[PDB]
Amino acid sequence: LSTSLYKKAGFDEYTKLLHDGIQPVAAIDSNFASFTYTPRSLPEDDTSMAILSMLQDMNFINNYKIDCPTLARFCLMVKKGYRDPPYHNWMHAFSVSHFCYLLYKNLELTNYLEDIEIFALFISCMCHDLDHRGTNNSFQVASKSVLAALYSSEGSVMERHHFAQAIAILNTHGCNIFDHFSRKDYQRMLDLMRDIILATDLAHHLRIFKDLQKMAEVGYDRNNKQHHRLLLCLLMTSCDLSDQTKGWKTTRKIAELIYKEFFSQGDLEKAMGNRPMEMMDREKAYIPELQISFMEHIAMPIYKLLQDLFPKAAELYERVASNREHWTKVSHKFTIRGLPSNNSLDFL
Amino acid sequence: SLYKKAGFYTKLLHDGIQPVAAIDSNFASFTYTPRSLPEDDTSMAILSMLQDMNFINNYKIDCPTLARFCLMVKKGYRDPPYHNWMHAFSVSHFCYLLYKNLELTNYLEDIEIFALFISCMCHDLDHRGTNNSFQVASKSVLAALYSSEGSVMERHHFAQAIAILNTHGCNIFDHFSRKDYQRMLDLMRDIILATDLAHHLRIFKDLQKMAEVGYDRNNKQHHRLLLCLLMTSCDLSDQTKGWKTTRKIAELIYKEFFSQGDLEKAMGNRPMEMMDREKAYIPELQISFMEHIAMPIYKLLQDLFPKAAELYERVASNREHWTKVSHKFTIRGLPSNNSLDFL
Ligand SMILES: C[C@@H](c1ccc(C(F)(F)F)cc1)n1nc(CO)c2c(=O)[nH]c(=O)[nH]c21
Ligand SMILES: C[C@@H](c1ccc(C(F)(F)F)cc1)n1nc(CO)c2c(=O)[nH]c(=O)[nH]c21
Ligand SMILES: [Mg+2]
Ligand SMILES: [Mg+2]
Ligand SMILES: [Zn+2]
Ligand SMILES: [Zn+2]
Repeated sequence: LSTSLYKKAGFDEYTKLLHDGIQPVAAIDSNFASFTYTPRSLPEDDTSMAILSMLQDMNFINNYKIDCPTLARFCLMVKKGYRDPPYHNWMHAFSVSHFCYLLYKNLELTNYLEDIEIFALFISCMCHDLDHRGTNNSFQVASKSVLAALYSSEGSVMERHHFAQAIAILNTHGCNIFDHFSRKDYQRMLDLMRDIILATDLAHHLRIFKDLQKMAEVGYDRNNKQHHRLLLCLLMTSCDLSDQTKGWKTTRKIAELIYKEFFSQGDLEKAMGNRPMEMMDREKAYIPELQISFMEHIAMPIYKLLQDLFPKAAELYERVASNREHWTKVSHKFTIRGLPSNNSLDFL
Repeated sequence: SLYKKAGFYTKLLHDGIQPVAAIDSNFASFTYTPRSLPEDDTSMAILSMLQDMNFINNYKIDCPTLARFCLMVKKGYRDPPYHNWMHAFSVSHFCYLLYKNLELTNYLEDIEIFALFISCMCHDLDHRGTNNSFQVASKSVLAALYSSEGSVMERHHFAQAIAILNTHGCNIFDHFSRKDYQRMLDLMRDIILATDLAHHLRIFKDLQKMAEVGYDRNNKQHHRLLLCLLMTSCDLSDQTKGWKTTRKIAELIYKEFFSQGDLEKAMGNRPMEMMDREKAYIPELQISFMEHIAMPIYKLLQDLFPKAAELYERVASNREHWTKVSHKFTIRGLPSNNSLDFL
């Protein structure tokens, strides 16, 4: 059960981060603003600077007169706010935030959303899985956790906690990046962060799914407030599952990370005398079939809606579909349940 | 189903703050019926209650701003039979009664009691005389804005309260520190959202556990749960009054509910039985509502506060009165004149 222990580095580098100023994105990588960039390739120590670089390149620092030392401290607090499970760690939040930046650069989001909405989307991406324990919402309820005691009646247990952790960082002395905003705009930011983070609960996505389809059918209306809110939910889910839009090496490695995390939850449930979900049981789970189901029923419909709303997003949908075909190829040359004994899918 | 908004002061500035005994010698008693106060005297009574609980002095509230805030809240209610200003006023009066009769200061922080009172005033702002299910069914702008997150009307009531605070010269918390201003908004959000019966149903077991284990003032969750319980006890406080009050409030509630059912039928949808004047049997519905909803809230209050026993006994007595009078109420819906005086 030791593989279920995921530590926090601190409790709920700064001058060093701003010593040479904020780096222009092209200096980080000429491919930084491309859908072919793999943000998980960036060294972890360079991710805080890349966050500042993206906020600078999207002109949020200048447009909102964000204090750079406060932003640097906020970025470091958010990074330190993640534990170290195989998948739900800072590198996942960083990669999700990078995808938000890619949508801004490639889909020209400023023609669909308000500046404040795009800013909130990016901050929400950074914060959206804060303090994740490597377990799902059902586990919180089963383990009778403090998080389930605080939030289980309302659903979205972990997501309500991620939002609460994001707010606690803003409330930390020297970390409130938007404390200069008007009362109306500060409230708008908090409401946006709450809605966007809560949109990462798959149960929420499934409830609003028919409304997202209706919006894609009738066409996006930039004057429709509900369309802005539905679009932010869609974009957030697309950032959260963006590893599926990268190359085969990325989808293969992320299956390794997802199933190492899920199987550790399954082992922990068995230790507690409970029968875990099939996808979390290393003795029952058949990864290629589970991956094909996730891709066909959860990921591909999100990128299909994205393509329906933004023709320039067609390449993302095509890549997700291509990765699904690669998993179908794998299913005719993968004869094991769970992960291999060495916990590696490198042989694929 | 048409209920209007009156819009989009000197009398209050001159004599808005009165000693509560001058309003009525029984003003601070559980046997006072706040609906007996003339509507034109309610804003003065709100200021008088805030003065009597010493919030005006303790929080350095600007009295002209407070008078403007009270007037804005009063104009913020429409005129359906039940969900109007007199309901908000009577709910606010009950909060004042809990402060005066129970030892609230021994359970909650002054800021939380203050937020409870202001939330009582605002908790049904701009109510349309329809429930949350109706907002979704009618595909309203409120449902478009809030249905995906839950508690459509309650999120709207809180948004309306915030809009009043943001109105020129009505911000009663203007001088508060940034941290305290935010605490007030968070408390108002949590307390107003606690008025959705769906929320109460979801947290009942946790309220049932806090009372079983015993109230812990050092437990932040116990403060949150207690505020939810207190807010629902204020919302249903008409049930703690005399039989005449319970009977009149049934006339108001069902005239409003039946108007929603008539509207649903006009839209080609079948309303729930309780909103259908052709199906609803008021005594049976009220006995069920008192057994499942009202009585357990006051029983929890009695378990946490011994002085609250009379509240539960009155609710139980009113439920027994519905059973005894059911033999004389031989019809579904309401009589042609919408009155229950015949009982
Ligand atoms: C954590 C989960 C997940 C998060 C978030 C949402 C949404 F859409 F609701 F935001 C859905 C699902 N998740 N993330 C991945 C990474 O590709 C995978 C995966 O490969 N297989 C899964 O069974 N679940 C996965
Ligand atoms: C509006 C509704 C109601 C509001 C609020 C809450 C709570 F508890 F959640 F706050 C519960 C229920 N309500 N109010 C009354 C008046 O005493 C009655 C009634 O007598 N019969 C009903 O069926 N519903 C009634
Ligand atoms: Mg998450
Ligand atoms: Mg209400
Ligand atoms: Zn995530
Ligand atoms: Zn009410």
